[PDB]
Amino acid sequence: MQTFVHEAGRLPAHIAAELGSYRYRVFVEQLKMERDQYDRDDTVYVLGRDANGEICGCARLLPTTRPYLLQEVFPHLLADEAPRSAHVWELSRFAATAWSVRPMLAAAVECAARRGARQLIGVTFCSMERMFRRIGVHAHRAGAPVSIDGRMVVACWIDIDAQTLAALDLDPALC
Repeated sequence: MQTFVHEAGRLPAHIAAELGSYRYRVFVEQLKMERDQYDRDDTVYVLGRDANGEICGCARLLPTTRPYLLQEVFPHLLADEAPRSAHVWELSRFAATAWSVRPMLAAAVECAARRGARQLIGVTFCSMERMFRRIGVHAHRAGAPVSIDGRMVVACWIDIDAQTLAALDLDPALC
């Protein structure tokens, strides 16, 4: 696939409708507009597109110094208080329709790192956690796993270090 990172403020109308539909099909039907209070003008998105230009992946990045999903919707998933630092960004609404997750995560990590992030945190499906592990990034738990309405998830961290950057074929200079 090919990745596209959007971070110029409010999404163009045609992009929002497209992402909204994809997110509806993935998060609603599989697991048309799916959006919550964390979809704002400052929100950063990364979309994956196939050879036909159609969205086949998505991700949402948010600075932890601003309101985020883990912090106010799932605070009980954390062993400790929710992070609030320029060094930590939240990864949410992450999906790919493993060799497909890799590109999406790479674009996600590079963008966050270019923004000062040294770590990523977010509620993660344990099935996705395993794929993160298989890919080789330095992922580790921020809390104990739990099954929410049947789906086992866990607050997960991803360190943006040498290991992670290497596994995603990113510039080692990003730290």
